[PDB]
Amino acid sequence: WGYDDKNGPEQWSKLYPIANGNNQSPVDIKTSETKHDTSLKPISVSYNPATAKEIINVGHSFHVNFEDNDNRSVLKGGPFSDSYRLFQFHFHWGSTNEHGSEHTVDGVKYSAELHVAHWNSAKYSSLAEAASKADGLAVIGVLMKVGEANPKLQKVLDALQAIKTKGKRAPFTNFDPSTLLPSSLDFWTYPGSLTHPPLYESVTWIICKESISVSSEQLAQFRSLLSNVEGDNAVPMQHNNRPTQPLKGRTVRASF
Ligand SMILES: NS(=O)(=O)c1ccc(N2CCN(CC[C@@H]3OCCc4ccccc43)CC2)cc1
Ligand SMILES: [Zn+2]
Repeated sequence: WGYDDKNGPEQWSKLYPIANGNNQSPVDIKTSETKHDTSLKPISVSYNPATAKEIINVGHSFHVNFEDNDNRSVLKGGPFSDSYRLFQFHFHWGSTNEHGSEHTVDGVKYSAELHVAHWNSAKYSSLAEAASKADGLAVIGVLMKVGEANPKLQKVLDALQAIKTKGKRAPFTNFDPSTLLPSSLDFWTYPGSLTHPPLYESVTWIICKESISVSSEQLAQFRSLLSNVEGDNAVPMQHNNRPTQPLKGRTVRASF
């Protein structure tokens, strides 16, 4: 599976029939069709920078993984009774600045999207068990609008030179990803899925109303990462964004 013509999001249903399910992500948030929900608490993030572990080139993208053995790094509040434990963050981006986000707002595409992924450690023992469960994952999505260089991205961008090719990894320590989140934590939420295979309908999405910035040059650094293993012909990671999927009667709630 991948993002190419031959293995891309249009082909995914062949290997993963859930691709055409009823709770697929991402979606276009229509602001006129959302519903202010009264019982949504604010989002509380409390991350410990010592839980940052490793940055990895996975060939379609790159992941920053966290230690998830205890509750040092948690997401609380919003639509949740339970505490969710941080395990990874990553980005999606497009061929050019014109597209790149997975979620769209009133049909407007942003240049990139930040995902912060968490698992339900109140109800399940591991990521392995939580990952396939209706209530198992919580991902925060932040839309990234092309403009001014984002200095909080610097430590991430500075690490990419050590994981240029597929399978390469390095230590990535002493990092609190709440520093990447926008000042306002006003959000939308809907029940949904992983935006790539295995596409489990296990995700409660938290989509920030406020965007963060990224430069054209910072997006060039993402696209300068390589999908091939060391010594093969260089294949740039041009894009890794899935097109928006039908709501199929689901309701997007707003905190605001
Ligand atoms: N773009 S996104 O934010 O929707 C997003 C997409 C994919 C992920 N991945 C990590 C979590 N997923 C859990 C399933 C995983 O792979 C299958 C085997 C297996 C075994 C044991 C434990 C876990 C797993 C895998 C992909 C996370 C977030
Ligand atoms: Zn993602």
